[PDB]
Amino acid sequence: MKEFYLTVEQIGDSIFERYIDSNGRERTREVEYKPSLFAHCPESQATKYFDIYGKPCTRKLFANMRDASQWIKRMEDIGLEALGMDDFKLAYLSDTYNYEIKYDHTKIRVANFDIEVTSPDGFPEPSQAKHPIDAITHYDSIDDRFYVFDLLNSPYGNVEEWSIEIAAKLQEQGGDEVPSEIIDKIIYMPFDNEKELLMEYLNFWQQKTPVILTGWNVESFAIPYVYNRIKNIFGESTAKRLSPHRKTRVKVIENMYGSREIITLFGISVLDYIDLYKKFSFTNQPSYSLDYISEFELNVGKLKYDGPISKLRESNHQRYISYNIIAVYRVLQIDAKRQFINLSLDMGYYAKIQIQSVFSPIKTWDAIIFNSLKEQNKVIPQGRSHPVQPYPGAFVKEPIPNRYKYVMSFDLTSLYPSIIRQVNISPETIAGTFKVAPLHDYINAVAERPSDVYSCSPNGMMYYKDRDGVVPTEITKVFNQRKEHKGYMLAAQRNGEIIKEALHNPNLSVDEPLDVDYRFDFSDEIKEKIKKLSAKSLNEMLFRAQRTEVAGMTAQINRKLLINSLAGALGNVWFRYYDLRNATAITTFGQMALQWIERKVNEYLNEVCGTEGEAFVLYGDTDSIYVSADKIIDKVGESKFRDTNHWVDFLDKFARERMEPAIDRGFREMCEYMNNKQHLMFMDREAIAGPPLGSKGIGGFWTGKKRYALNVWDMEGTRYAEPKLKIMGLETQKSSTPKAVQKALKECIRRMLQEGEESLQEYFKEFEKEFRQLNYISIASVSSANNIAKYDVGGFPGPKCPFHIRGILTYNRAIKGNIDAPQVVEGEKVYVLPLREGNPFGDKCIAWPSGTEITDLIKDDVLHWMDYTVLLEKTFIKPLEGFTSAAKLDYEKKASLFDMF
DNA sequence: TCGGTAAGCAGTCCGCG
DNA sequence: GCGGACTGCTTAC
Ligand SMILES: [Ca+2]
Ligand SMILES: [Ca+2]
Ligand SMILES: [Ca+2]
Ligand SMILES: [Ca+2]
Repeated sequence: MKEFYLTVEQIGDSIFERYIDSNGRERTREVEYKPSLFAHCPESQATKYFDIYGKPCTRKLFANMRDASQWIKRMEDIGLEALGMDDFKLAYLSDTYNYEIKYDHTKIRVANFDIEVTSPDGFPEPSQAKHPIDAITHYDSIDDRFYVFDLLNSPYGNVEEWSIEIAAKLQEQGGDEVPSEIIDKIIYMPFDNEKELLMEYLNFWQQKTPVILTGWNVESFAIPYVYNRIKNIFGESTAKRLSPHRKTRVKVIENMYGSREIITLFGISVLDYIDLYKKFSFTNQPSYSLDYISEFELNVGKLKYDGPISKLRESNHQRYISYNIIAVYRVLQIDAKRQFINLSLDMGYYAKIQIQSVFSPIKTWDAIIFNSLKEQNKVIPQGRSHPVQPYPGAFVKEPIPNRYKYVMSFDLTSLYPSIIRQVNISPETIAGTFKVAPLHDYINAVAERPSDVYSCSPNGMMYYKDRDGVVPTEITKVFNQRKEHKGYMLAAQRNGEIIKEALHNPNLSVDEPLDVDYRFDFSDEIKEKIKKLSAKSLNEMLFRAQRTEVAGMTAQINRKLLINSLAGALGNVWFRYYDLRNATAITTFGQMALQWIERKVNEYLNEVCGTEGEAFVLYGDTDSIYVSADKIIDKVGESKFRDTNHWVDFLDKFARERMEPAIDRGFREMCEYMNNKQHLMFMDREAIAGPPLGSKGIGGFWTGKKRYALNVWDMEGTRYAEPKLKIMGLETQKSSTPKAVQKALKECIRRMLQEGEESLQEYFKEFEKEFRQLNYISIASVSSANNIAKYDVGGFPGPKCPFHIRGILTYNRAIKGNIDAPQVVEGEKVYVLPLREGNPFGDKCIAWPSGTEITDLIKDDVLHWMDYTVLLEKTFIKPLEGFTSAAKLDYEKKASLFDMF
């Protein structure tokens, strides 16, 4: 095979590399890499190296990396630019792997582990590491085995061995329901003492050294606890054996309010799954416990134990260890579904970076742009210091709050990257400036044509049209990857909807699901075959369709993120190619494009409808427009559509055959006006929305900017079997909103949009009546808890103390002097509940860590003093009042002249 | 929470005769 | 009461 890297480090004057050699085997080598940097030189000189602007450079080959680093200092000490890749291991991979890397994942050791540590005096701090490690479970992806390290003798209790037989039995037999499909993959190793447990673990680790290391909170807990514990018992040299090069750095992570501590293991790439999740999932959750995320992702039951976790190993060692194993499996199931390790490997080997650098868009694009320039013998600039300046963003239209009944939305494809491509925006493509007119003069096509030579943005910047810049060239490659996986996703979704329709009439037989590729639209034959399946086979197909869709969503949405980060990074002072001229050229172009096409759509529709100056575009945000289509439905007449699906088909065909052409002509003209390099403003129909035909539903409504709901029948070509609510910005979309209230508000919206006023009023009444019976956790608010210290005055709230922090302070006083009860952690999330005064907590609210029950000695007093009335008015009624004044409806039935006789 | 802007709403404080 | 200035948070793009 072609060789590929696994991990790379700089250590002193050596690069340390682990790699897969051409025979498929893992190897390590130390290289005395001799780096190269570049200095500008006079035109009259014999060279083949040029900086990105075409000025010649001379290569300076150094005896070692430290020399190169000292040269860089000396060049600043003089006041001259030191060009070229100053991260010497990126330089090493570009030289060592001068081709597109094909990797074989089956040869990369992905390890995912978790540990257990028993602790009578509260949360066991990884830097203290003063309590025994009594369980480790370590899954190895090359062996496909779960290795279980179990301490039977501790100062906190001696125990019997874990039983693999009791572990397999149902929880109803008294077992632990460890899933059948991993039972035969468990290699169980019990130990007499913690010393030997750790020595075997490190001996194991050295035979199977992880390349990728993941888990849940491995970076903030498991890894530092193991390192420090081994350090405390055996000394530092022994702990360092967690690194294959025997070097580790105790690095400090800063933020705006504090400094946590993590351990860097050289020659290993830590991708802690909690962070992979936060970056790539595109969710915001009320809690990031494993229990909680597992339930959300896999619908598996939470792992139940009685007593506190500090007594678990003592009360029920059997379950202790079983739950440790399942925890490890649960991350593997989440990854099987979401596929974030795959994505990370893909992204890492494409950029040619340390795999763990996928969390850094700046680092990823620095390496992509560098290798692209290097292959043309071009030399990247030095990074410079910049003060952080604010700059302008997108345009968002102010909507008239209202119900809106028939809506078609349109949206530009991958806007910021298409603008970059269309305009040719890149550091070295900058041709000059022209004298700007006010933006509206460009929107309304009255301003002077900015150039007849260069390609322009309405911020004043001009750009070369002869050749593509490195930024458009590289952004296009990744755009086309994104576009490919987006097709697999939409096809999987469309096929999803075909399986749902068929579930309405499932055949009575026994059979199995077809072996098909859900990434492609089902053929006529598969559609006939599906019509003859059992409900059980159809449901398995659906699950599979829905797993395929998720897989594509992961791979498409995060390529979208990566290319959109490039546009963003042009406005980050730590990016090598930072330039507000370019950042603002992108955003200002986007503002113009939205309002330009809004004007053209309105002109078009006023011409098709015979009117003058009537607004059809009701809203827009950044790159999208929503268009009222009432006047369009009305011109054929509500009464001539056979059913809902007939007017949707009508609007669809109108959107595709009348409006899309008109939009393209409108954008074609704007490209010509700005004299751009390539027309790439492709605005397709996104959503077609309305109430069910012959219903009293209102279809949709806007309350303000970034706050609306629509009843959608079709979305980017996916025709729903049942209409789908597209709710943006409203409280049903916020993680802060109690789960029970999110659900109730949604149903109220469903009834507004599909069924109308009377139904809304039916539901509201019942919710109000019954809501005192809801679980307290389903009706708590949630919030991030920052700077708890800033507002802590002797245990009482200081000035401007936010509500949720008052709740945390109340909590702290209530659990005073309990080493055992849960503390709220700075930076993490809490549940919040109002208290009726005058209660025994002495304040109007209480908060506790999200994802948990509140400790038992206060749960009764909280449940008893909970202020359900305040709670219903803040979270449910107030938002609902918002929606209904917007939609022109009443949530309570108002008196009329029709009673009482 | 280590790794772009625009803009909503909850809440504090405090004016508004 | 509710608006404005402000902080905190969380969403849409
Ligand atoms: Ca655990
Ligand atoms: Ca878009
Ligand atoms: Ca059937
Ligand atoms: Ca959009």
